This record gives sequence, structure tokens and C-alpha cells, in this order.
Amino acid sequence: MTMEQFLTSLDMIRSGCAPKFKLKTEDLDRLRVGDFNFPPSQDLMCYTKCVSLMAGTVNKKGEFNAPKALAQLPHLVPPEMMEMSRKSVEACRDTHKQFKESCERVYQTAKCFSENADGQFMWP
Repeated sequence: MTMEQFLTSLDMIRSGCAPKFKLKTEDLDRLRVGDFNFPPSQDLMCYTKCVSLMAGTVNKKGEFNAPKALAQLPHLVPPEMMEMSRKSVEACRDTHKQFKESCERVYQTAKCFSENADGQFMWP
């Protein structure tokens, strides 16, 4: 997909997950620009899980699937972000093992992607 299709896909992905949770707009704005530097509610963490379940990068237990995430990337991120994402998959493949609860596992992995991002990171 192109950069333009990607940017617009962020809103479409959000639309399939946000109505399931009680979320603050200011928290979603921050996640959208990759700022995970604030305490998340349970709802916001489970929101990251819903987004990642839509992407197919995690299972319902919140376990990140690095081989599948790598095979999914061409369908998720534009060519400009492939390498950053590839690098972030590798650095964050084990983050999920420090946490047991599925929503926290995914959230912590997403936060890792944002921190390890060597460029701008955007979350739906």
C-alpha cells in the first residue's frame, strides 16, 4: 500500500476497535504519533490488542507472532516503513514474555515498537 493509503488505514482500523472500549481522545491522539509515555488504562491496553488482532500479529492470548508479523508487513505498512518495522519486530519479539495478561502483553509490545522506532511511529 502507499503512504496515503496507510495514513487513511489508521482511521479505518481504529473504527473497528474503538467502539468496543471506553477511551479518551487525548490518549488515542498520543498513541497515533507514537507517544506511549503515559499510564494506560486497561481499556487502552485492550484497544491495542484489538488493533493487533485485526493485523494478525498476535493471538487472543496476546502472544506476538514474529514470523507471522514479518510475513504480514507488506499488508500493514508502506514500503517507507518496512525496514523500521522489520527492525522493531526483531527488537520487540520477546517483550510479551515479561507479562502474562493478554492486553498488557500487546500494549507493552506496541510501546516497545514505539520506543525502538528509529523514526516516526504511528498507531491506529
